[PDB]
Amino acid sequence: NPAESDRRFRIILSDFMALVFFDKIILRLAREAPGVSFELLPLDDDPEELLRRGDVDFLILPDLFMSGAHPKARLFEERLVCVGCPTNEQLQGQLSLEQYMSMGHVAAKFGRGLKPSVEQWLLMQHGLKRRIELVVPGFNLIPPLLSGTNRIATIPLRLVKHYERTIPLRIIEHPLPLVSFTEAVQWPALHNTDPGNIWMREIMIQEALRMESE
Amino acid sequence: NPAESDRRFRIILSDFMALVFFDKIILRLAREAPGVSFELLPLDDDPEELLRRGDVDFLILPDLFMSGAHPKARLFEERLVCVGCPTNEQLQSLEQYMSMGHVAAKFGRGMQHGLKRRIELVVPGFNLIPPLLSGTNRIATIPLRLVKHYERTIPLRIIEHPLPLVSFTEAVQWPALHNTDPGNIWMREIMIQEALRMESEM
Amino acid sequence: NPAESDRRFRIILSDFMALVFFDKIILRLAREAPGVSFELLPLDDDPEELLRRGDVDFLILPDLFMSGAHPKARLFEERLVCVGCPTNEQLQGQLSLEQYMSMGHVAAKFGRGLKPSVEQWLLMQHGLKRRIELVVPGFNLIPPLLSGTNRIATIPLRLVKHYERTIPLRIIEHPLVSFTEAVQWPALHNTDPGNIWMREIMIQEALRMESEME
Amino acid sequence: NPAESDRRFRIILSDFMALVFFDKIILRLAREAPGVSFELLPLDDDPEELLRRGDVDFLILPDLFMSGAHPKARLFEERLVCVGCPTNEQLQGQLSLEQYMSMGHVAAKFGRGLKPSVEQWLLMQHGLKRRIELVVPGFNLIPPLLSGTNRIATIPLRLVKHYERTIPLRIIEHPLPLVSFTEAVQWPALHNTDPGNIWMREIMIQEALRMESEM
Amino acid sequence: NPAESDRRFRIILSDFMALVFFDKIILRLAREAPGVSFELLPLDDDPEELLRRGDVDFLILPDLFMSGAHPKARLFEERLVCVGCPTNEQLQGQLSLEQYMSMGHVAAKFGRGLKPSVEQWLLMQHGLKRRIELVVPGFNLIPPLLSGTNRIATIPLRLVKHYERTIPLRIIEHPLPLVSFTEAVQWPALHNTDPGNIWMREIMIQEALRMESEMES
Amino acid sequence: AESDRRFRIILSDFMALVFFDKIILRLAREAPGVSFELLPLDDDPEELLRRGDVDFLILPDLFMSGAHPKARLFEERLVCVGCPTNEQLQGQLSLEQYMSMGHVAAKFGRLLMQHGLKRRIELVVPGFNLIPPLLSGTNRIATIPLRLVKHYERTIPLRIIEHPLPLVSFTEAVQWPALHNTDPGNIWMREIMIQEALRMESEM
Amino acid sequence: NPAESDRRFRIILSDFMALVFFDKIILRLAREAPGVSFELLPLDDDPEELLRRGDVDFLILPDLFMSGAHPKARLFEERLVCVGCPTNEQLQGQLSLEQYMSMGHVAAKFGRGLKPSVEQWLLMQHGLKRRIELVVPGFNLIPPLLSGTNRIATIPLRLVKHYERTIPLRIIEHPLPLVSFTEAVQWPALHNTDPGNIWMREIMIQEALRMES
Amino acid sequence: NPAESDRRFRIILSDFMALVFFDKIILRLAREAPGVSFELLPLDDDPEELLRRGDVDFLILPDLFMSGAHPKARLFEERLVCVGCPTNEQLQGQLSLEQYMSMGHVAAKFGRLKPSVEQWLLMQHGLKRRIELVVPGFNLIPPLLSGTNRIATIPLRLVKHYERTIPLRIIEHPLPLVSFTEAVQWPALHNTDPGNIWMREIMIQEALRMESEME
Repeated sequence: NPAESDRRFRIILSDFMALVFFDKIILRLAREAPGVSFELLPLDDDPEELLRRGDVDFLILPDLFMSGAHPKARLFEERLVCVGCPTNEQLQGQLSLEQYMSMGHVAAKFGRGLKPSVEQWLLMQHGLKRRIELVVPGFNLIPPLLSGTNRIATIPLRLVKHYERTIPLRIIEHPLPLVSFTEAVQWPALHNTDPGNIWMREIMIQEALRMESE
Repeated sequence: NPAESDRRFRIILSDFMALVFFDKIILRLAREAPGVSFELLPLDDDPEELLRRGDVDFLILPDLFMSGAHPKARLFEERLVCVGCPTNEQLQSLEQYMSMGHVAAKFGRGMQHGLKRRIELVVPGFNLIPPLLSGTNRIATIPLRLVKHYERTIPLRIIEHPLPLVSFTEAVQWPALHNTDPGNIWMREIMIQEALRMESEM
Repeated sequence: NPAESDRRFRIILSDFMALVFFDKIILRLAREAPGVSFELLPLDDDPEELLRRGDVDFLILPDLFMSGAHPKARLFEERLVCVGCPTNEQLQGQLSLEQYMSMGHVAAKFGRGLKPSVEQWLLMQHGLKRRIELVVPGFNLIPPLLSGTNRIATIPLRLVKHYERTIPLRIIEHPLVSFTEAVQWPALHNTDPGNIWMREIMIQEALRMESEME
Repeated sequence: NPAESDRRFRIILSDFMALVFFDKIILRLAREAPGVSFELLPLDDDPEELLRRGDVDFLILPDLFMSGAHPKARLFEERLVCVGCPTNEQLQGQLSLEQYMSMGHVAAKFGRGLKPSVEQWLLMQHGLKRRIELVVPGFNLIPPLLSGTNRIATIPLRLVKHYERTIPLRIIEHPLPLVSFTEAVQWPALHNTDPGNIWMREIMIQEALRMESEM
Repeated sequence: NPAESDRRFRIILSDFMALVFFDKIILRLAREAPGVSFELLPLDDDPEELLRRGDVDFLILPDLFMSGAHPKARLFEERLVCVGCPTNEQLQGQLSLEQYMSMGHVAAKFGRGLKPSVEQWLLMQHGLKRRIELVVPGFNLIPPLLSGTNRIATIPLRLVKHYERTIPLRIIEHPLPLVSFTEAVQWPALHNTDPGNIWMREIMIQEALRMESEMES
Repeated sequence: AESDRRFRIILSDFMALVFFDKIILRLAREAPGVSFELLPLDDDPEELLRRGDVDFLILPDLFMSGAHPKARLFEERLVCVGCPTNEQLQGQLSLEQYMSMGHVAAKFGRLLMQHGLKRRIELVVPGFNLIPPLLSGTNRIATIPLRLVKHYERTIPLRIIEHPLPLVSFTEAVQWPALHNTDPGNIWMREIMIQEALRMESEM
Repeated sequence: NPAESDRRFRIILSDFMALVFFDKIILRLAREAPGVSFELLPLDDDPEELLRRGDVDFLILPDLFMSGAHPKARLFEERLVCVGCPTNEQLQGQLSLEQYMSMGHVAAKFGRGLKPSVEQWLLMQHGLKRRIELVVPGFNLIPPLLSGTNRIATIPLRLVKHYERTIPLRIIEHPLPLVSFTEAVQWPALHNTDPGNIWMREIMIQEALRMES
Repeated sequence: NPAESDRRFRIILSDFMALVFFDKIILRLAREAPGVSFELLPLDDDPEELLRRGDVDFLILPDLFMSGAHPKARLFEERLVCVGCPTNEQLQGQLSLEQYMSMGHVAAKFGRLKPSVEQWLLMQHGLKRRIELVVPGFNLIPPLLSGTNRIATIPLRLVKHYERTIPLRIIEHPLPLVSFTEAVQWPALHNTDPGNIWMREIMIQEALRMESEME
């Protein structure tokens, strides 16, 4: 049976991916197969161990982190942007890093063991002293809380397109380049032979391709 | 001088709350005191111990989970409602026994005695439920305020239910070892002002 | 020969299955293999781990509660029915859902399920107005403690038959909930001839049983 | 007043005392105090430590299992007897001590239990020997599982009566002294005076008196 | 040449064995081997993990506690006995099963143990209800703290003869059979070929032969 | 007074043999229903006290918590010993000669780069009570509390050495859980202990 | 009086502050208050948790790392200069832009640390790159080890001047903004008033101005 | 393939060992293998376990503090000496046990209980400490002993590194001289990693150039 089993699958992803990726995927299988269930989950600190053993069936995440001890398929690429509130005023006209420094910034959890202290010593040792005034858990909350303030942030670009209708966002000429990145999904080794996980992976890669047509 | 302070506070709350509540505190204070920063964490560890040791500042859950020797307060009341998408056929009976698709949230990390049903999806927090439900024709239950928030963005439609509504109590708690700290007091006053300015407006 | 041995098996199972099912195996074996020993353990903890390490021989449980980490086999199917005391003078009628809920409830608590707080929120506003007035450890105390009172409970049907000649109970049609009992074993023991010997006998008696109840 | 309240109590007891004692109290109170709830919790290896943490109201055990740090109150005395299946045809006659300790035993276990080696080390210190062929959790399952086999057990006398219409048993004569223990209830020592707690105590010590009066 | 070594051995053993057995072995290896050094270790609850992990050189226990996961060798047999203070007047004669069960008992805890809830339920279901008045850590304190009180205890017989001069004790006649156990020494399996592990374990096996002849006579 | 409570005390092998055997006899004639359980020390006594898992712990003052009530029992002196058969200790120890000698040591509660010394340790036992019977018959030396030397004066004879360095003494205390301060059972027992401590310093 | 006490204070400070700053205090208090003793403790990822447990008297740190929930003081200022070895040529005053951003850096780690992967995400959050080749525990080692090499580092300016006599180094005018921060000392809040606390605070404020001029 | 790698090695060592040794290692490798990176972790916790879990590659500390069950190799030998500031007065001639036992001492602390320290001291040691300053490591001892009447104990080689800046006065204690052996340990499941074998060979080399030239 290709896609009509009662097999629950366990996925580990970020809120950005769920709201830009799996939403389509759930709609495909919604009409096509009402037999499969899922259980989205959040990112721990040792996701691999969960993969060393089994439990979860996938880990969608930026690749720079994924290790080489397990399968790894490629999905799509995304870039980052420095956004800010339209109502802000000092942001009309490209500005120096000086302003970037002074202006306050928002940021995301990116994990669990934040230990906010260490990051500064680093960036400051490279020549940047940013003042983080608001830390939140994830990306999806950056757009709603920023609007109405004199603060700026760095988020993936696909996000600002999602909120164009509801939250007017202002793409900003950053004083420095905007390295981008690729997204991947990895299946626990010792299970590349399962019947169906392959079908799932296919579903995913497929949508990714579809999604790259823009 | 509270307007010119640089305290950073650590608050544990839920997405729902952040969007429909602390957002308001964030904005005001943004103009009435720019020097103050925040850090919003999610519910993981049994909160008790964090409190017992002073590892956080505040804590915004419904009154149930909250308990102990630690000081508490009160905010607002919340209605629980059951919804679907505007594109379902059957939603226009207990025979249906809500035997359709149910999407749930999952608080915390890690029985048909009365009855059991079908659970299509399982999402960490309440916020995603509305989007991901999309037009799947599955059903779920969320706070009425979250329903009210997506009115001009995500048109859903509230269902009835044979079973009466439930309502619960949002409130803020803090470490008992912190009850007498100028910082802490200044903050909980401001949360209580916005909670009260809310109920009075409707 | 495993039939003339001294082995000691360790089984995790509920008080229901010990009384209704595992009695027979003990008898047969007492005369057929008088050298074997047992320890019956209470269902009081995530078993997955004890299986993983293989410190137990079998786990007998409802099928829906089992993981896919380790092999399993079907035993028989069992039905949940709702009961009341035949003295309960409000049972002569129809059960408007309303009344049902308004009525008093006795419940089985297998394990150590957190603190009421969550438990209360675990009602997750599913509609749960069930007023739980008595919570007991297994299933087997429910008949003798609900007898003589105006309370109702949901228990498996063969347990009602077991007490037919000492505790009369009245089956009620709540405004079918069925499941499959099963036996699971650690993966490392799948070809241990002792497991094969034992798991075969179990499967036989199950068949006898479901032979009659049909 | 307590009898007209919505109070919920949490008691720790064995399956023997739930069946043979707390049943008449659940029944009486279902009528006389229809708002009072109950949660019965199982017994473990260190039961008094839950007392200390503070979540439970009472704890019902034999007497010899209690330290004296917490308050208590007696209930009734209870005798253990040695029973076998009447079909088994060796229990008739007299059991030389050697014959008794050479027979298969069914034994009850409250808590996680212990390794077989350690059981053997303990029985050795007193001249005994390990012939335990079946270990079950609690006292109530034993009479069902002794039936139709050649094994023997030691259970409370009051539980023999319970089963006497469905499961008749042979009371045996072993040249060992009689074992008896007194049952009792205890409650947390650093608890502030509550009149609901004093009410529930009174109901237990009254049911205890009926049981003693009629044996 | 292993007598001229500068090595440290780690041994896991009870205080009873450290006194009746290992005092002799340390004495000689003070003349015949003046470079060796020992660390005596208390007994935990899973002494076996320490073997696998290779952190200790030997483990000495009664064998009914030992596994198949590591090589082992036998040392000697040892008898259990029942004792009491000579002052106690009730002890004159042969104790009845009633009177044995109706006196105060002293007991040692070998591992960490548990509330005797376990032990008591186990023993009541065999027809003994004993009353344990004092629980100590290890056999060696029993004879000092038994002395003076009108209590009894079950200790190994070589401990009785050790304190035979310092602390007088009376041997009672239990109304039930009593038995003997076998002491053994066990070692890691990554070391069945280590030279020092072989040298030391012949010393232990020689000393244990002495002991079944100093006791035979 | 007389009752039937079980107390749980954490103490050393030395304090049991020297100090606690008094209490036991006294109570056997004045409270024959009291019973004890003596346990050894592992670690984090603080938690076992905060949680109320034990009744008392008996040990030197330095280790005591700062968050639970205590009381002073007595003082004890550390002294250095060797065997009488050793024939290098028939004279006063030269600091060199001592420092290059074989040492029995005691390891409590289950190291450090000492700057200024070099000690050779050839025997590590758990506790103090095995040091006398094991050193007896060899040419090693150890540091043990003085009441233990006195305890074995009649069965394990030992030579006290005029150590080259100064002598230290310590005071033995008793602590009990903050939430047990009003327990009438805890109060009756801690009084009997402080009574027997005082009868020692006077009989001396 | 506290200057005749036998008191013992516990200070959490970085190795840099222990040499520039607290050396002077040690000498004066060795003479003016010969009864006093100190125990110095290393820095960490979350030092404040130690104030909260409460067996430490003081914590010295840049203010920007401070939460603001404990009483604080002020001390002096410092400027982070970029450095390099006089034995390298590229640094022919040929200051450039990205080139510097593409050279070996010796970084300092106060704490357990972050996995290399994580570091990148953060630096990428801004327009930067990770080219770390050496991670050392303190700061006081970055110089002695940079010597004889061809990499660049960022260190405190008083540190450069501590070594101008022995470890030559050439400041680099990077195109990046300047960076300065304020050093501070704080003490446990939720503490009972003690004159020894007050007295120690004074000595630190005095020595902070003597070196500021 | 040859020394044109990209590898990151993780080494645990004291501050003293990173100043007197790995500097050289770094220099050499910079010129001979630009592609390798380092991370000097500091000494704390239980070194092992890291090894068992295979999280570091090396562990440099004196051989006396090293376990077995992991491969080791000898680097070189070092002697501990007693030092003071030349400004001090009493620090001349010679000191009897009394004088040494009655001065201010600076001390190095590698790792992380405050009262449990003193009791381990007074045991079998007559340890009248009078510890007046405690720093985390060694390399800070010379800068903070400059200008005090106190005495310390540091490795001789460190004294020589600090000659052109901070002078000292080696003094004869009435106590025995002390020497120890520095050494390097690698995890056991890496005993045959080509990467690890390369690196431990370079180390042993500089450790003989040091012994030979600097004797």
